[PDB]
Amino acid sequence: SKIPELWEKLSRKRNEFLDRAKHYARLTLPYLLNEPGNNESAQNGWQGTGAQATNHLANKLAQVLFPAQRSFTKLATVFAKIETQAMKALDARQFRPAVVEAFKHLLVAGNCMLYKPVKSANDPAGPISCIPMHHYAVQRDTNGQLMDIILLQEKALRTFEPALRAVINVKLYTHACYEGDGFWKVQQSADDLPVGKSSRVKADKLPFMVLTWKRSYGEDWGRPLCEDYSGDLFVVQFLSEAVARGAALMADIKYLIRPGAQTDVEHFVNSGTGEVITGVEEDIHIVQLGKYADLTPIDAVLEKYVRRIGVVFMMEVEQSLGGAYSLFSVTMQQPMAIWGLQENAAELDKLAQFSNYMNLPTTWPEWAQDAIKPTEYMDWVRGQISADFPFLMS
Amino acid sequence: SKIPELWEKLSRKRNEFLDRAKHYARLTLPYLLNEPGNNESAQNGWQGTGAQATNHLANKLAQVLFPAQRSFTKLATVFAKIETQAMKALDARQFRPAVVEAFKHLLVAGNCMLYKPVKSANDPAGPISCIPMHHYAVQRDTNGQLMDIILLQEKALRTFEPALRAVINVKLYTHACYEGDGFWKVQQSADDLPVGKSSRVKADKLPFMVLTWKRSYGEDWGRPLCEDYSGDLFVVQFLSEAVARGAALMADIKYLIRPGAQTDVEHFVNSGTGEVITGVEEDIHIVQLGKYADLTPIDAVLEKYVRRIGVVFMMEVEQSLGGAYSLFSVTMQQPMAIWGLQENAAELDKLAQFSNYMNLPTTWPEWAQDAIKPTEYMDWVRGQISADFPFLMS
Repeated sequence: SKIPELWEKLSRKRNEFLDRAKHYARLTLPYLLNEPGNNESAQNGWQGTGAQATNHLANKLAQVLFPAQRSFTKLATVFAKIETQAMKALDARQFRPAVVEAFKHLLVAGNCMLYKPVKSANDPAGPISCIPMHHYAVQRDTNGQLMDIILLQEKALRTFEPALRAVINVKLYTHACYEGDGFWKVQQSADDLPVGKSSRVKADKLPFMVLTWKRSYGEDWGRPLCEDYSGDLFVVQFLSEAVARGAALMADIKYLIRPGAQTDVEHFVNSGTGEVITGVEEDIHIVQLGKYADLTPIDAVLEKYVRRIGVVFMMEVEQSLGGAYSLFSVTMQQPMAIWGLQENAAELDKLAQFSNYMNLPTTWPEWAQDAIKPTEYMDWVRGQISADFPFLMS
Repeated sequence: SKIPELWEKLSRKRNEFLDRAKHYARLTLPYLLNEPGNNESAQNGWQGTGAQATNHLANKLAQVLFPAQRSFTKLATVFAKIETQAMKALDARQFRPAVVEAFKHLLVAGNCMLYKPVKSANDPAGPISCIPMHHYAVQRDTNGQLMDIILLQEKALRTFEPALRAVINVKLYTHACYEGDGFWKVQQSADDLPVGKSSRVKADKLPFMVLTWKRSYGEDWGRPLCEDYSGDLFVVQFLSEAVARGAALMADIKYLIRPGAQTDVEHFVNSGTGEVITGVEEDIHIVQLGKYADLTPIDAVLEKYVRRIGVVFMMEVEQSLGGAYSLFSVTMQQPMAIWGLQENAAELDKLAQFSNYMNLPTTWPEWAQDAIKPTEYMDWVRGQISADFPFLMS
């Protein structure tokens, strides 16, 4: 009963980033930020480079960072199992569309949540939901620890497994804040009545996780990548509009006849394929609106700018972006792995190099091949390579 | 208790480099120096070459200098063991993004520190923090040894495992100063009340380390790479804005009509696709604003300047940079290796050349292959190669 005003005060500062995200989405991807009942169209606009570029970038990161085909001493078989059941459990949760939607949100808006619901009778799979920016709220301290999370869900009445439907389109809030020592108090509220029982949970077992693309110090919410090149995108839009408008204006036809033409237009017009008109050469001049134009050097600037944007968006990650790969290998891969393990219940090149280098004493002369100390030779070789080989005899 | 005024004095000393760093970040990467409550955007402005170039350089140095895949006679195996352990300690500490952020500061701001937090249950990983230049304070002697270190941190009330909450958003200071023999006093204070106990530590046990890009003689703060080419960046920005403004001016059309035209615009406009207008060809020009311009040779100078900046940024480290690798040889891997080992608690080419050289006496005739003493031959070839081979018999 004390939840909604916290959501309001969080939205009070969420509003600025929401407005910025809406403005940036209008330029590149209009249909991502569409509030319920808004329906702010989805037309791409004058320039199409931004939409295709961001789609390609998000998809490329989704494929490389999360390969679909592959997963991302006596206990080796046990580890192989654990990984296999973990991957099978994730594949049953249908997370890849959620991953690509999240990547799109980070590129366009900058923040979104991945929420994993508990298994339910109506939806046994319980797929991961990509909650967009406007439908949650996060309160973060100066250091960067996530103090408060509030998630808003709008669900139908006949959507809950237990007899809660008996006790009662309904919107509910899930509020989680940790009191300290890695312990989060979580609570559920339905409109005004606090439903369920508040739970004390380890941070690992948190039923949702937060992605931020690009966070500055002392900022509660992140920033998108398109924010960094809005200016270039606007320049591309302006130049594309100019060139298209010039082409259309020149495409029009208007005709012209000189006054005192000494010829009659009706006879010139109201017939076809030949006939005798007895007129003047200079009459009927075929003018067009934009005969002269200057759209020649415009294309050079337009192609320069679009080429620069494509170079930015990789139309090569470790050498181009790199930091995104490492950052998401920590902030995103690790929570996914933890979820995978909890739902259920570099060096070989050294071996290859050692094999290549140790094959040498084979063609040596017999008097030279002999009088060699095996164990210490191999131990020195593996020490120089610095490889953990429990293989050879002592 | 007597901490804050020293921090104020050191901040007064730092203000000059802080202002220079903010001005430099305005050119390329605005968001690096973002104090809480500033939020000075992240626009590239007129030109975006500098931001992309510095991102690429910082990322590539982070990748090469700290390879992600790999680590950066009888007892040798044991050594290997501990090495892996150290890397494991670094893998559970999530240091790579901190390294990337530190390189970004070094390229733009030029100084920062890496701080290792004490293990706590609120954040059990305890990631290394990349504290920027403006939060901390450093005072050094004329020789260059670190005299005084001040750290400012801000956390919520429920972020301390011990009874610090019982004794009472809070900001705290950490002071570090030695009296000699590598004996450092470290103290913690909260606003006015000194908390904890003044701890005496060795130099190695210090939980933070300082980064400098180039430090000059008698200087308390380093200088960034962007300092040397801020002028070139400004020139590129000027030429880019000139080109963009010229293109925008040329894009606009203005239209014209000659006085005494003998034709009327009202009938010339309010229709389309054909018509006869009874006008004059000499009328109606489509003039545009920047018809003539001289922007063609500007592109040449812009390309030369951007190519020079790219070559300097070398978008070959041993060949081009060289000094950075040598400096970080002592600056980073030594302290990071010490950290990794303490958390827990060249020559083979000579062998290949030797094997190649001793292969020769296998095709010599019987009267020639013999009559050579093997042990002295082995010792002599080893000595001429000047290697330590524990293989051959005495």
